[PDB]
Amino acid sequence: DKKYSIGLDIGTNSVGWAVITDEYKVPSKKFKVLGNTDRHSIKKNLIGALLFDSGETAEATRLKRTARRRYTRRKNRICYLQEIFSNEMAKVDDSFFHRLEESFLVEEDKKHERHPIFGNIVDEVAYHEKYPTIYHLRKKLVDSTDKADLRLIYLALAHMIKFRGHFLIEGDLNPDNSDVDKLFIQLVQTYNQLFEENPINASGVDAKAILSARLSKSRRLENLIAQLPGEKKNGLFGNLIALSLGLTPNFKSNFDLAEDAKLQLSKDTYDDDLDNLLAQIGDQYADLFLAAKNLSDAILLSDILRVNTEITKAPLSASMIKRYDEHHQDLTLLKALVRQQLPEKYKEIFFDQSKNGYAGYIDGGASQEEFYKFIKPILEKMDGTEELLVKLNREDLLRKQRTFDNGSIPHQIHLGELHAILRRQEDFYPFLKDNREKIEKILTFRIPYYVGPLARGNSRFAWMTRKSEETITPWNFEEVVDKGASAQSFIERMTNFDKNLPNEKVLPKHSLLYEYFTVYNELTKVKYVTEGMRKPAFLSGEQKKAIVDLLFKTNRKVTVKQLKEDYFKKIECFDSVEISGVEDRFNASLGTYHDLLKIIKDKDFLDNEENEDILEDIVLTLTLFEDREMIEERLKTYAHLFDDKVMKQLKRRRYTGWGRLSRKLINGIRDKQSGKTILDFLKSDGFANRNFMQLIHDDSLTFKEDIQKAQVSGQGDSLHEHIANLAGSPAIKKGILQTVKVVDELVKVMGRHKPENIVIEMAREKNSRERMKRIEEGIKELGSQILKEHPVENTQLQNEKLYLYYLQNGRDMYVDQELDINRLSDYDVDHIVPQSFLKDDSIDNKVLTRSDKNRGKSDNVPSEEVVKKMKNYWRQLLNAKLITQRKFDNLTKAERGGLSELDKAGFIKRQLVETRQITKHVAQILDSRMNTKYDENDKLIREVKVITLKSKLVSDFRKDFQFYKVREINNYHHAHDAYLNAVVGTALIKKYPKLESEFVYGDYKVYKATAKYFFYSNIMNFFKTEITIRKRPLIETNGETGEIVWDKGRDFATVRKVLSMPQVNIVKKTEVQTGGFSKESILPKRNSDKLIARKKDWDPKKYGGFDSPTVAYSVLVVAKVEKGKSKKLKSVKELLGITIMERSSFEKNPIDFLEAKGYKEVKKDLIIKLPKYSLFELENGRKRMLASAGELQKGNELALPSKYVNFLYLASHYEKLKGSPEDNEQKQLFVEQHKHYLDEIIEQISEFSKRVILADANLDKVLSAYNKHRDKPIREQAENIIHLFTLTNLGAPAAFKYFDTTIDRKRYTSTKEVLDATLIHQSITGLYETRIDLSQL
RNA sequence: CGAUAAAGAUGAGACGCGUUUUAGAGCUAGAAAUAGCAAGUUAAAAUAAGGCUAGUCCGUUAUCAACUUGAAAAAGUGGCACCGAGUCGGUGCUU
DNA sequence: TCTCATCTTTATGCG
DNA sequence: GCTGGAGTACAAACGT
DNA sequence: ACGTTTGTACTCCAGCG
Repeated sequence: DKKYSIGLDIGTNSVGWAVITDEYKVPSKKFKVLGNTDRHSIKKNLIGALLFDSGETAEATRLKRTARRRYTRRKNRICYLQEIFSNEMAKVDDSFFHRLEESFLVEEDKKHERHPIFGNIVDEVAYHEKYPTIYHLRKKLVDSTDKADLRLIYLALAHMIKFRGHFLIEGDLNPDNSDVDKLFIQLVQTYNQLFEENPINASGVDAKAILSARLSKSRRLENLIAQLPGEKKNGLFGNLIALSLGLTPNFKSNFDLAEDAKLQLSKDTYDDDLDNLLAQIGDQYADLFLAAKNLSDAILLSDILRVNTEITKAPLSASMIKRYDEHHQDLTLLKALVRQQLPEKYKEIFFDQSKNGYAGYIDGGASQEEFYKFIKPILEKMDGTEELLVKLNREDLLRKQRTFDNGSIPHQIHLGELHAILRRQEDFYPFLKDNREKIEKILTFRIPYYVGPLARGNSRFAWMTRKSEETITPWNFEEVVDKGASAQSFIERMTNFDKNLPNEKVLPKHSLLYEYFTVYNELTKVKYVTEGMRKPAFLSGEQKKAIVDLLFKTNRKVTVKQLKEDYFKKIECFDSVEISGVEDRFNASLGTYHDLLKIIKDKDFLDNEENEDILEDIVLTLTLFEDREMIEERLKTYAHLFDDKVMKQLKRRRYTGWGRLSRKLINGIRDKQSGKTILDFLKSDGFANRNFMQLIHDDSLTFKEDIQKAQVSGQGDSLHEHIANLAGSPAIKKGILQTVKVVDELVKVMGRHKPENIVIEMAREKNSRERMKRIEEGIKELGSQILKEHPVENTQLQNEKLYLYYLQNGRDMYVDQELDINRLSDYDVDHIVPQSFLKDDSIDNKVLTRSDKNRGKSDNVPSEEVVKKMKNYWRQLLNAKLITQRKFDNLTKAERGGLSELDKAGFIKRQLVETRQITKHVAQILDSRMNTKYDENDKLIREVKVITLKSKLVSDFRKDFQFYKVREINNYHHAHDAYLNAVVGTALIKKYPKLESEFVYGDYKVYKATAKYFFYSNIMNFFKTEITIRKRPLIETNGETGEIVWDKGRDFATVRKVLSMPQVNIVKKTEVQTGGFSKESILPKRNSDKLIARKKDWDPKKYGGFDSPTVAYSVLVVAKVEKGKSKKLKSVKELLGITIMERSSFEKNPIDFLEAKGYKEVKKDLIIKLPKYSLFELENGRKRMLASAGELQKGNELALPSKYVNFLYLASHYEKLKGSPEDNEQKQLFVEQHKHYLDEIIEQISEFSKRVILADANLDKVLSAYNKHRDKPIREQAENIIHLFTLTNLGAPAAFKYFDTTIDRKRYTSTKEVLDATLIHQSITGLYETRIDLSQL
């Protein structure tokens, strides 16, 4: 019955907890120990931390699942092609598909001849000599007209089907036009034939170099416009050019039609939008857009084809043949020149596969970039190569055909080649003539993304209904799958359900019922006064209907002047009224009513009371689907109510948005007595005209009881399900769930007593590829040449200053000067908004500068002169995706107002109050689980108080008060942070019961800039004895009520004793592994038993396979094995690692699995399931953790005394120095006077290593390296000792560095010692324990 | 209040590689060892073993100390106080 | 590497 | 980058 | 006694865009 408190520190991979009393003391209790050990009771402290691995997102699993689906569908495509070809294939060569199936087999396992295509050596050699690549065969079958073998036709068609390319370009692509300059001249000719007043002159323009350039699309348009004499990118020619490159232009202002008419060629809606545009202006511009389409094809095809198209119908195959021919000729020339000029480095280039030469390029694993990097110095140190260097700098030297540039190849090229093959060979075999559309559909059947996995009720990711039960093929997909219902389910399964009625789906944001609801809701707020009335009054329902009918149906946006004039003056004959309750402009509007009035061109139809469900279905259709024909098939039902042009304008109309209020709420639920819905109470309420937010909270109305009945239904969810519903990363969700479980166990431990204080706090918590992509895109967008000035590497970007040099254009900001790369030390990183106001160390806030004083003022946002001068550079960098919109606003805030003292006071308060939403959610969960009972009038009795703090409080309490934290010593700092959070939170709510609404989650009512500035600058000043000098008393009082909120005489020793306290329950969370079976690398054949078979009948010694499996859990077994030739039963005890592949078979029957492994007469009751991170105690406190069935981890925590921790923090200069010169001078003097503490810390590390960290050679190397560097300054020695604490850390072993000397990790390949040790089962807090003595087994 | 921008989460539809085994008869001089020379660019198949519900589906996310009750979700199980502190110990009281 | 959809949260100015 | 698996070279406890 | 397996040191590798 003792009052206490709980402090929490929640992180992504660590949760800390502590129980404190009223006097800020951590209790200790005797906890009973279960098991067969001699120990029965252990004294443990109520402070500790839980450590776990970080939670992972489902993105990797989703990508793997999508890859599996794609592989299955590609195999099905090949199966469909084989099914088409099989009837004639059996007549030509019946074993052909069988030979192709068994190609991945050795000669001993093949049931047929080893030659896949022809089945004999001579024909295979002749085929490979005639067609060295498949593209030679594809070009031959497109071009030649003689009869070919059916095998060759199938091989070409299957190569096109298997590798069909992308579907990014929708429509038709014609490869017959490939000259950029010719169609650019044609476009200019058409423009001059149409426009005669201002013709475009484009003679002497290098069209091919400009339009097919390697920089960005927008910069390509800008470079064409800059060359163009007297033309504008917003002009008609500029719009046509931008449309040709594919950047979407706006044709509104060019033609003055008052609709956008945006045209994008890659979209299938372009044809209908161009039909609309032809209806707008006429058909005289159609040839102009046809020329623009042809020039767009010329741009998008000249990058990939790079070959003549007038001599063949297969430009891509001709391009690949050109690549093969150039590779052959330059290979011959390079071999000749190497043999002539450098004959010693011929074996390295052409025979050594380990090097990055041609042998490494072809046989080895070297890529194209690595081969160029190897061979370019060879060509430079040689004087007979110019064309090879020219091709190498053009990335066209010794090219392969299956490269990484094939990702930009459209499916139209492969489709055209397939169609050409089908057209050439249909007259000879009639079955391709009868099945031409079948094979073309097989190539061009992409499942719509709104129709998910074609499932039959056994999938969690499927939204798809079948019109008939039938096997879906590419040819009957349209007839079997109901596509409209599938797309409706696609949108509706991720749309929200409104909170008041959890089983009801929300309306679209642009619904007529929703806008009627909002308009009437705002109209209830309107109140009027005019002469003769003794009191303000509200508009009756007949009046409000009349106001909607005039003002909201006419205006689109009503203002109070309009309603006053027309309704009060024109109708009600009140010449002068004062209007209240609304702004000058109204917020609510009949937006979709006005859009439908514009489209339908009828007004009575939309006004009608009983047609409104039709228009709700109309706007539902316009919100759900984005594909044109889906929208078409839905308005075929309602088309006969409208005109065909009207229905087309409906077809092109869009609404993008969903509300958060359902339909049955607005007009479905009604009161028991009145029978009027909430919309009707907004329409007419007698005199009162009361509105929504109270109507869901009104005691007299039955809306509140129906809403609470709806919320109660379903009983909410479980704790895990409520946790997964939340926002944020899954790792923080794991942290919160472990926090809640820790709180529940802590409540159970104390004797089911709940504390009237819970203080929580939350941490704020690959990239390099994003960095390279961002810098490349920036230099392409703005035309920057910084990469061409000096190119750099990828691992070099990890340093902040080098990245910040390359991110900006070689300059520093606020001044127009270039700066140089070599001067690393003399340049510094600056923050745009100063560090004193806000904390933001990201690149979004940081700037690298050479002189920070040119910012105008030292502590403010950059001066308005700097804004007015650098604004053009800021705008052009914003358009180049190198700064953010937030960065733009932060730079341009000076012209927009700068920093007000209100804004500075906000940037002072923001470090103290936690406004993060996830912390509010955690506080709500803990408040709901702790405070449960209700009292009279149904109010929640807040027996447990949940306080939320930010890390600034605890960090300042550590920094000001010599409670320093060093993270590299041990994980005790997590529990220490939790304890300090508890102390600070309870002290703050004891001293200031007025800041409860700011610091406590709850329903409270307690709440200019300068007083706020001093308040939130000085909230922690009651902890320190001297202010600034002000001498506050040693014993602090709450004020207006007498309690001891802080006692500087004795509480300080209590906090220091809790921080200097050796036993802290550090628990590493025991987990069973979830993940993939093995490493994803397929390694070649070798005679090892550690290789895993890729299929059942693929022996790894003959086919290769996977190597390194992941152990799910280790299993302890006591059994007898066969030993010697006599096969004698020898008793053994062992750990066997059950992998994820083996886990299902093991849990199905452990005895059969162990008998298959070799162990005999195993005991089912003696099998102990040991997951990863299980704890074993051996002797002298040496505790080991289980990493696998062959490797152990170190689990032991070095309880280094707090004086050494403080000395290490002050000596190493953590976070540089931020304090008064007297204070840091005194700290430096203290560090100087205690240099023997280094030797004492080395003694502590050596003794703790010799007791539990059995690494003799590593410790000897550590001591030798320490003795080498005793003359170094104390700061460097302290930093290197902080590095030295990696040896004694709890967890997996890792390498660390002492100055220049490095020490590799001491690892274990044996787990034999823990088999005769005490196995410890630890609860989540670690207080409740179970010890199993494994030596008794 | 809508709005703008960015980030994150979730789900679907697609590409291009990469790896692996096989196919693409390597020649000459030697007893072999090996040396010299020729050639190299492509294709098939697999791309988590696999499973049953047999779908052009699913299989790498989240949850997970021990014991007991369990169909599971989960529920239940473990005195207190004081003096101390090198991973927790001792003393007293009581069930 | 690309296309599409939904949701939430934070930062940016109005009132 | 992390840290567990795998290979190699070799000396040392250890069982037939 | 001699084999032999085990304990130790050291190196290398990890599917991507």
